[PDB]
Amino acid sequence: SLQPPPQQLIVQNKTIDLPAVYQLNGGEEANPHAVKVLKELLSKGMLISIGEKGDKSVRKYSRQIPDHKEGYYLSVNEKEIVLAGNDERGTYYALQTFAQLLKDGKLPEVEIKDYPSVRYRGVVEGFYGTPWSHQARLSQLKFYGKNKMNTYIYGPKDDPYHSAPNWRLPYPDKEAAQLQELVAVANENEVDFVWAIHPGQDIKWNKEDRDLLLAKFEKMYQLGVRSFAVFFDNISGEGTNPQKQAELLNYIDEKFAQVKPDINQLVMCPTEYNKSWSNPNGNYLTTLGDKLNPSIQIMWTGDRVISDITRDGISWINERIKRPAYIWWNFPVSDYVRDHLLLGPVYGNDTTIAKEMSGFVTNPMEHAESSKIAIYSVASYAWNPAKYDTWQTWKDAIRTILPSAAEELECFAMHNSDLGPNGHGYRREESMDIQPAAERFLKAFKEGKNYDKADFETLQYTFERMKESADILLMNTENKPLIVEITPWVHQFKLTAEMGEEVLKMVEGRNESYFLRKYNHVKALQQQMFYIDQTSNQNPYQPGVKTATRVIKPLIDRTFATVVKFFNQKFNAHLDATTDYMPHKMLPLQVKANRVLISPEIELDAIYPGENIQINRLSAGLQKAPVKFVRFQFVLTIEK
Amino acid sequence: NVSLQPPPQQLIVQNKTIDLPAVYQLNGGEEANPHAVKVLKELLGMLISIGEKGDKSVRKYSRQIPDHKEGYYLSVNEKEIVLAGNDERGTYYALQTFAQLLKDGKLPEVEIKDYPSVRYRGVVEGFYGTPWSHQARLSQLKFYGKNKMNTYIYGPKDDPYHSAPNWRLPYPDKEAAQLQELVAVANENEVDFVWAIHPGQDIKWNKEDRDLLLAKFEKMYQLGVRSFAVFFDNISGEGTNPQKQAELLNYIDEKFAQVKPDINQLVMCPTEYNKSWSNPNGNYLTTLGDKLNPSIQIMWTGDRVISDITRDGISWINERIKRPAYIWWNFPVSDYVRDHLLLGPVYGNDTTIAKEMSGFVTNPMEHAESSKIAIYSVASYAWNPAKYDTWQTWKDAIRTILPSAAEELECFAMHNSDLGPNGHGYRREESMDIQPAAERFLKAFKEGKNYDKADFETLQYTFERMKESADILLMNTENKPLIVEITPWVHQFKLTAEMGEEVLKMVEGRNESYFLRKYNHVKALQQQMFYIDQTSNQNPYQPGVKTATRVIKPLIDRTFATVVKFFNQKFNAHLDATTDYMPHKMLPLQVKANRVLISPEIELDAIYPGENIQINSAGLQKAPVKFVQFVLTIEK
Ligand SMILES: CC1=N[C@H]2[C@@H](O1)O[C@](F)(CO)[C@@H](O)[C@@H]2O
Ligand SMILES: CC1=N[C@H]2[C@@H](O1)O[C@](F)(CO)[C@@H](O)[C@@H]2O
Ligand SMILES: [Ca+2]
Ligand SMILES: [Ca+2]
Ligand code: NA
Ligand code: NA
Repeated sequence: SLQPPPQQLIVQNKTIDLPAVYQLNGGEEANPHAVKVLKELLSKGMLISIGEKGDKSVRKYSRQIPDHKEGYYLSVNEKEIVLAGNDERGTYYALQTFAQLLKDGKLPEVEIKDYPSVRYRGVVEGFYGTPWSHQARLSQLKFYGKNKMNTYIYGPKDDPYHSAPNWRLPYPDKEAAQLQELVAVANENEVDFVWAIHPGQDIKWNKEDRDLLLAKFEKMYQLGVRSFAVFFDNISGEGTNPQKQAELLNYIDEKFAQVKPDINQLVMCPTEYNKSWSNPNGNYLTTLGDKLNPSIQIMWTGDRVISDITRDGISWINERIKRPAYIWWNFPVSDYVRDHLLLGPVYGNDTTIAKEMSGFVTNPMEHAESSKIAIYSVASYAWNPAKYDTWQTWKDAIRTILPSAAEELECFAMHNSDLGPNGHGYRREESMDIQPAAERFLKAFKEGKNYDKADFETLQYTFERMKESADILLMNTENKPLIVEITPWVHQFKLTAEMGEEVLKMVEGRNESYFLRKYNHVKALQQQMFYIDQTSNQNPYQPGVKTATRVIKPLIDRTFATVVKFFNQKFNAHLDATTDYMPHKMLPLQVKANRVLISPEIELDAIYPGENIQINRLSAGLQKAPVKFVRFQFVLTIEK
Repeated sequence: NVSLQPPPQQLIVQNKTIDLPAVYQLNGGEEANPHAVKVLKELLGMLISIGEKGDKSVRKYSRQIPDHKEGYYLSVNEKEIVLAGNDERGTYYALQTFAQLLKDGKLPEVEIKDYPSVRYRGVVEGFYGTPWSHQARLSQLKFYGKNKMNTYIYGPKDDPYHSAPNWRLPYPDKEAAQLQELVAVANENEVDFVWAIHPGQDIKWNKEDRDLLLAKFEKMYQLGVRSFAVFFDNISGEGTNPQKQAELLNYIDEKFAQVKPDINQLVMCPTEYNKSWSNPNGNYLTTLGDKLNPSIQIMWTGDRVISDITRDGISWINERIKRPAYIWWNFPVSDYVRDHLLLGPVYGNDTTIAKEMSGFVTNPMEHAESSKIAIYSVASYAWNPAKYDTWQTWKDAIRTILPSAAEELECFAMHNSDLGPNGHGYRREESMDIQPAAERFLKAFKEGKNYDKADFETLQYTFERMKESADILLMNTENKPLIVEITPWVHQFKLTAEMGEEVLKMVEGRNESYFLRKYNHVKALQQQMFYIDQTSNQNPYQPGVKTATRVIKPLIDRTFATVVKFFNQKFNAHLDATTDYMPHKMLPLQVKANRVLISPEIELDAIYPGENIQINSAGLQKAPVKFVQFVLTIEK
């Protein structure tokens, strides 16, 4: 099992032992990064040959080495091992494949000829929210090397030295030193560190700003950076002028990229960066495609801000930019649904269009470890799209990331995949396995027919498995940083499962007293879920923690409200059928941070000092006046 | 169909009820104890007569009023309501009883003659650890009033203005204003605020220290304090001299208590304060008995530091001190088992010995609201010991403290009662309901015999109820302070119940794969419990959080170990059967704060700077350490 799967693989069905005595051939001339991996894997003998084509070590294998950048030939048989790159990166990649072949001190007899289908592959740290930590970025870069991703584009929107206004200023010493270590680690792992700049919100089209931009790039070059990007995404005003962006990019190309001895990628992200944002008959994209120097890459997110790449979609862009688009794929980025983790499989992208793209990069979540699921899958897709297997690669990623609890992580991920409704209109599948038992159960229950015991048991099994998975994940110490990222969702996922269990016990409801016990327990679990949703992940945009939102929570919520109705009809009672706990009383009320709002007479659960009120455009300042009751969008802000 | 706590000495009911009056004439309002009138006026033509023996208002009932301090006569019929105390406190107690009779604007037709069997009843806040907050104390004093406790002895061991060396120093302004408020609220609820001082560890038997002590009592008098105590418990050296203690207390009596216009209680706690800590062949207790002025109370905790009061036990002390002991009952105090909550019923004290005690106070937990279970029960016991009903009063206390979730709190409380092993040798029953089903299930299961299905189901129902109770208590907003206190134990108790369920699924078992899932879930739940035990309640003495320790956890653990053993035999496997999570490898290792020890080679889960090693010492100068009583201290 190899990720990414190689272009060609012949397995012979013999085992070889990794040699106890071995003779290394080419160690002094091969890529030192590759040699390093080899010597770490190891400990007159069997010949091992390592090198790039043209090296004496492997020259005789020239006809086996694919004539492709980053290509390699790998061979293991009873007499020798060959590890031969088309180029230095190819040799390194041969080693990353070799490392996966190796199991319990043993190797299969194999022959591999391999190379990437897409030239640039990797990650753009390009989101809004808390930028990745230094430690997370160091862990990312080694993960990229392992999965043959050759590109990391550094551009966190909330880094003030990447965007406005402090893009003009050189990083302070501490950050500068850390960026320098990132570049060293990137180089060692055969990843191009691409430093991007995002200057467009306040850029002036004059000599001063032009010189300041170049001076900043020069400071980055001194730190070791050899690839560069200028991003004009999500800005307004003069900085959106395509003639001027092209001129600036061409000036960078001619005065910097064609002036330093060793600059690699020069990349730009347009302002009209997906089809829906492209002004019809407006010539923004035709100006870039026509004026931009042919070596400069142009990024593109597809037909929408968030979209999967189609053949019709990529033909539409390429005809305009006159070159193959450099894909900026907006998944698993969650910076517009920050209360959701997006841990499902990578899918939706046409697997036959590798020739139509210059690069394919993924914009990930602010949760770095959790993003490795999709990242590993994108690595797989971009290297060998023709053999890309969505579900197997998802499972492979999970087993790679958390071998000691892969099935528990699979369980958690399967039910934390969808985005919920959103302004981008982008959705993913979730909980599809149990979705037929769910829909069957609910249809039968609601209308008045008997449900199938099997479906009920299926639901029971799932909640049971959810609780097992949550508790095992919380205490897993194999990848602590991943567990730190996901813990709030994990707690919420567990409460979801327990709630499911108690609602199911209500459905059976042996008797009146047992029913009420179950009902009160459920009310308490709803309160607990509210508490997590108000105290975890309290960001300004989508605060809180949602989980299992597509199929499971709605099923539990609907079953609860239905069985409560049935109890009230039967026992002539008046139990509260509401499913989301709300401390305040009044369309449902909502609490977001220090706001209390009616979904587009309120009595708060206490006296708070008020700040202001907004109603639709009406507003009034409250000036800290004590408030418990309010009586007339509809939003109250309070000091909380 | 009336529940009264404490239960009155005498009660006659009629099985007729009368409505509380819309229009009523009040007689005696201006002359009765204002504290009682206020209660009556808040609780609100038909005659209502309120007053003390001697008032014109209660003249008709003078012979019905018991001739006891704090006694009262209370009567309700269709014609009139009578609330007549032998004295001012009595009238107030009449009202506290009246308040409980009142239900939904309705009163039962009743006649009550009542009085306490023990003169002084209440609480000594006399433990080590975090003193009760000011808000907690305000709540307590109000609770004492409702339950006819007339004594609050203030003596937190870790108040530096109470014990050494700063007993000599007057309270700073902030604290003094707080104590002043505590005294006002005490006075309003008919509680004697008794300020104690703990000077004996460094007292000098000279004029300088005697005057500083008297000067401190004078400052407390200016704050409104009118009852006083000197404690000599848990000290060594010259301060343990009984002649000098007696002389000092007598000086306080003669120059201060007998000189002020209105001082009430003067109380001392001896150095020999329980039989085990006394020398039968020494002169200490006989010197106090002979020399101490007869109005001075002497405290006693029983046969041991922690003990219940017996007839033989109190006889032994009374004969030596020449007066009835003022009991200092060491329950529910948990300052020596700080990882446990003690929420069980009050029991074990002889109910026939009221005449042999001048007082009975409870030394509670540092958890003030949680202590109200025992405090309510002590109030009931001390007022009417003849009628003291252990379990009904426990139930009554819980329903009083947490009416919105009484059954849930009962469940939590019944399994959080015992102290576990300790140096004081004091234990309490716990989980007695399910104990026989547990014991049978385990004996059967261990020896390869079939267990009763009913016992298995009893255990399942228990775990299920524990989970309902835990989640409901966590979210309860009726008594937020109680919930704050118990929350870490509530989390640990939920974990316990989940672990039990999963272990029982292992016993049902089904197939290999399902068993393994259950087993892995159990390991995860053990680690979670360890995390709570290492992160919550990290005090220097008994850090962490233990719950359901006497019966429920041992059962879960022993069942886990057994079923793993059988799985290993059946499948030729080597699953780990150990029942507490331990991250360091080695007899169980233990982790307490930054200490790693072998229960009376070690590989830690990481490199740590080492502090020292103790075996039964060598400092480690912060050297990096991963491999090494037997206690390793590290930096954490
Ligand atoms: C090219 C592009 N820039 C924005 C935009 O897409 O949407 C996002 F990708 C998703 O919100 C955002 O993270 C990114 O910074
Ligand atoms: C009279 C007495 N003083 C100590 C002793 O008993 O034990 C305790 F009551 C329990 O350890 C302690 O709280 C108290 O301060
Ligand atoms: Ca070479
Ligand atoms: Ca009077
Ligand atoms: Na103090
Ligand atoms: Na409290």
